[PDB]
Amino acid sequence: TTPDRVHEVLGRSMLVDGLDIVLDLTRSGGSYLVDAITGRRYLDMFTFVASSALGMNPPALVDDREFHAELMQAALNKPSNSDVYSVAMARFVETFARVLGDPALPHLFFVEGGALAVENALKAAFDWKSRHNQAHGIDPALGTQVLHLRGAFHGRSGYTLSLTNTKPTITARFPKFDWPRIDAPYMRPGLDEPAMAALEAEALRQARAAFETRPHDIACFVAEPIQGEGGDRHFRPEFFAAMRELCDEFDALLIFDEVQTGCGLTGTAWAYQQLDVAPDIVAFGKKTQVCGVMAGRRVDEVADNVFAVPSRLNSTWGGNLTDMVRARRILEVIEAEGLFERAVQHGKYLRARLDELAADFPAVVLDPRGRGLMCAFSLPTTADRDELIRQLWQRAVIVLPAGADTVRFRPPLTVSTAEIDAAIAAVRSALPVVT
Amino acid sequence: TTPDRVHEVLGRSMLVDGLDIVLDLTRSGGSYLVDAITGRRYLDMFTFVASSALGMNPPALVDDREFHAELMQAALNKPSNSDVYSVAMARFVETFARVLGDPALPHLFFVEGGALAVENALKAAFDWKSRHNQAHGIDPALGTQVLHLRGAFHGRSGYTLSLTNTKPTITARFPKFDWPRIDAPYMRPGLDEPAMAALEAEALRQARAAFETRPHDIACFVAEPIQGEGGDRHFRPEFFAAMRELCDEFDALLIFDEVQTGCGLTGTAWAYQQLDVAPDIVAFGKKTQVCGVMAGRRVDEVADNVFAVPSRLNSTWGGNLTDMVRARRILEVIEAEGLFERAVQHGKYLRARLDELAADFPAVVLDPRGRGLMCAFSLPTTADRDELIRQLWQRAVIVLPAGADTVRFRPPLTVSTAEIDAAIAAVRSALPVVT
Ligand SMILES: *Cc1c(COP(=O)(O)O)cnc(C)c1O
Ligand SMILES: *Cc1c(COP(=O)(O)O)cnc(C)c1O
Ligand SMILES: O=C(O)CCC(=O)C(=O)O
Ligand SMILES: O=C(O)CCC(=O)C(=O)O
Repeated sequence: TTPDRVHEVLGRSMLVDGLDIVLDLTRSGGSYLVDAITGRRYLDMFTFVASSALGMNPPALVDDREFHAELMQAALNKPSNSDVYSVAMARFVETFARVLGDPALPHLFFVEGGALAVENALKAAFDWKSRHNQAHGIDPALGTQVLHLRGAFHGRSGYTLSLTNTKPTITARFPKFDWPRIDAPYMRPGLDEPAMAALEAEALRQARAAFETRPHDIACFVAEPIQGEGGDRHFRPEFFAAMRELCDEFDALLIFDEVQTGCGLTGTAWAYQQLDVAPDIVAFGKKTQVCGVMAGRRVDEVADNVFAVPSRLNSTWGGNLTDMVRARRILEVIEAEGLFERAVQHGKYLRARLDELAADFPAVVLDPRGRGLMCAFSLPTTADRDELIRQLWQRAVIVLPAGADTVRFRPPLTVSTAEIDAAIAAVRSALPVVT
Repeated sequence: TTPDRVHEVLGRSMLVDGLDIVLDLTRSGGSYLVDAITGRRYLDMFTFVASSALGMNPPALVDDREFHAELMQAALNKPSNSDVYSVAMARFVETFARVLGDPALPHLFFVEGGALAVENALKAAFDWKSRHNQAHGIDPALGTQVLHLRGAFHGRSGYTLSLTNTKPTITARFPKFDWPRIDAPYMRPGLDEPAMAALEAEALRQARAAFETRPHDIACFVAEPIQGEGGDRHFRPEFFAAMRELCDEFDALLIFDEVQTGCGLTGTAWAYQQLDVAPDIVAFGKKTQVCGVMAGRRVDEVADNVFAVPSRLNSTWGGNLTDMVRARRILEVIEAEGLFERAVQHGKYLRARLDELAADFPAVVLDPRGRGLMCAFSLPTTADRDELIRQLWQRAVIVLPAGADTVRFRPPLTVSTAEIDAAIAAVRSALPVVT
């Protein structure tokens, strides 16, 4: 089976709705994808839905003969790391703790899949709330609901389908728990301090009302620090600092879903580090390759929590050993080359260019915004947005849509300023055509 | 970090409750695990919780220089196969269809994780039932419940936690849907044809009552063809053939969870092929490395089902490309070496030895049973079971417990009769010590 026959072969068994290219695994590299059919190079601001930190075939991985051997050893088999430990696994865990760890959150748990990472964070919270309730003379049957935001995306699994609320296509006709959902008070253009404060106060009012009308039954509040799939919606730190206090007042855990924001994209290991709010639990995935949770803060107040008691959390493999070995090497590159700081600097550059676009096309390029390399802007209508994406595709630049009218940039941490310039030049070329 | 320090390093971040050994990834091979600390060899009847078809480092994979290159190419990166297709992916899909495919079930969907495979089978059914209901003038809000068995294990995720019911530790304090659950009429020793028929009739009665008291609201019946984690409980084909008819009478899909039974263990590609019952959907995982669903039969009667409509099912990666490339090569070995048939023959051998043990130790070795290499026996009490497992561990044989009193054998498809003899010799040695 040959590149030109890939779509045909797959189409016999599956819905074939992805990109028109066929990925060349060997010739792709850095910020460029290679189409195996034409040899055409594509500028990648998409990074496999933001899951690639360094882009394709990074030199530090490709030229490292010792790493090749370690990776091969892992890749040939697939141990259940739940039950059977290895040196490869222990090296990953210690480097994860060194590069991404938070001293307040020492409990680590790994699994395959971002939705399942979020689910295990939820399970930790449900168990914590039931046991905390029990220890304080409250019915242990209480502690089963999850406070969350409108416009949230947390995955497509049994619990996260009750949380995710963006496109109806994701959730329609699937059974759900009736869990309390509040307005998301995100920053929008032309709202000053007082206007924002009033927006947040209303969300906060709705949050308090949920806690007071479902006493002892809300186990946690879950949020994305920046809502990705719902449209790159950013929140003031003040909002989360208030939610942190409300969570403590009502003995509920605060969980951040960093599956999209995490591993350096915003300029720090985690987006929450820049908001100055301490979570009790963090779910991670995508760029980390292996998915999972970090937990601590109030979790440790319940001595028999899911991190302390055998067999409360589990999966067959406990994460993919091949992903752990790759992730270990990627984390070492990040640490050695100062890639968080490179993300801060190139992030400021990308954002400056989007501000320039906004000035040049004030009616069309709306609400330029970003933290580190996680940047976006919006168009007047969804028709304009969809057309801009098509026009960029014709010009060999891959970007992702979000929400009704957003275009998002998800470059690798290793993106150069020339690559950012090429992307911006493509947008400038395409814009007169869309208008 | 050195083998002797692995447990120490991990224990700083996680609950360290697995095996005492440290896996040597290089020196392990075939039916033997090597402890990197001592160099001691362990006879493996555990196969990473039945997820390894060929055992460690199979020669056909290890000596194949071309495969090394293909595997390396896949392992270096982690594409989102949801969006971006490759030759590596298409080769896996076409070989999966050739070796494991069923002409009635042409729709394939892949994901990381066995619980998520089962969940997507459930989502397919919920959508199917709602749309089928709608097409026939029934409220589309109906079609949200799942008929299932007592003693079932389907995973630890949001939907499967409402289905799984073995150890309370798995499910306690996690919110659940109230879905109908019926008695499991499994074969037990000293029940003849008429006695079994009466047991099944009672389960069937309970099934019918569920359908009649929740009209149009049961989307599917899910079962393991042989219950694994609940205790290697086997069912007559007559039971499932009756359930197949009842499912059709009430317009509900029949789903088999073959995550544990699948990929040759019972002597055929799938256990259902030996029961002569046609499912509408099959969930797979473990030995297949990549997890997922095969669907067809009645699913196709609803033209806008989840396999025909974009974005109803999804995950970020759509399965691990490294797992697809490994699985492709493993499937080729199975096909080339006739490993399904080898499983039938060595399965008969293993079962014959368990019958012999039963004869020699009639009060102690209870209910020897099996299909292909999926074999087991039970002990009088759980204390006896736990002790036998410990005694086997001291003798360097790894087996797994199940339920209250079962010991299960999960050898690789490539196990030899001498290896089976060694395992049985260890059990014979340990038994006088347990009594
Ligand atoms: C992608 C995503 C998930 C789901 O991850 P998958 O690997 O596709 O299951 C969860 N939360 C957020 C914020 C996401 O970006
Ligand atoms: C293992 C198992 C699952 C769950 O698989 P994971 O990869 O651990 O999520 C589902 N069903 C059955 C029958 C199982 O054996
Ligand atoms: O739709 C999905 O399942 C993945 C979506 C996602 O993570 C994103 O596009 O930001
Ligand atoms: O407990 C788990 O999560 C995995 C169990 C399983 O699949 C088994 O032991 O048969």
